[PDB]
Amino acid sequence: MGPGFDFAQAIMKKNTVIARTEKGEFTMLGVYDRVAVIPTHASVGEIIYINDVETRVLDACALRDLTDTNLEITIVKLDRNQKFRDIRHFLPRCEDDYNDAVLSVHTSKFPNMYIPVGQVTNYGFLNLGGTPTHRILMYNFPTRAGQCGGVVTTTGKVIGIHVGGNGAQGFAAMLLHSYFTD
Repeated sequence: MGPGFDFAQAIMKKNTVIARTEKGEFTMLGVYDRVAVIPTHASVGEIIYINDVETRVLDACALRDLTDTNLEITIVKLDRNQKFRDIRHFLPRCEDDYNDAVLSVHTSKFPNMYIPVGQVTNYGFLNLGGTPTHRILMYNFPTRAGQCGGVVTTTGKVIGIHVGGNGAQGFAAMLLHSYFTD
C-alpha cells in the first residue's frame, strides 16, 4: 500500500522460502549464496524441507552472544542448486530502535501476509519460552502461532526475524551484518 510494504514485498518475492522441520512450517529468510536464517526453536536437523522438497543441511549454527546467551537465530547452509540474491547490504551494523516496521510472513497457512507493526524498541533481554535471550526487538502487535521466522523490515533495512509473542506484544531476534561475514 506504500513504500514500507514495497520494500517488504521485494524481500519476500526473492529472498524467502517455506522451511518445514519436525517442529512445523516457518518463513525462512535467504541472506546470500545458500545461507538462510530460521528461529533456533525450529530445531533444524540433517534434513529440512524447502518449498516441500527434501534438502540436505550442509551446516547449522545456533548463535549465542559472547556472554554465552541464546540469540534465537540459527544460520543454515542448504544443499540447494541455486543462490539467494545477496541482501547483506540491507542488514544493520548495530543494535537500534526503528520506526514504521512491517512483519512479512509466507507459509501454506499464511501466504502473502504483511503486518504494519509500527515502532520497534531495542528491548534487549527476554525470557523466551523459559530461555534467557538477548538482542530482542519488541513491537506492539498481537502476533500469533504461524508467524515465527517472519521478516521484520523498515524501508531499506532487514532488521530481524519474528521469534515469539505474549498475546499483546511480538518479539524478533536482531539480524546484524556481522553474523554473515564469510
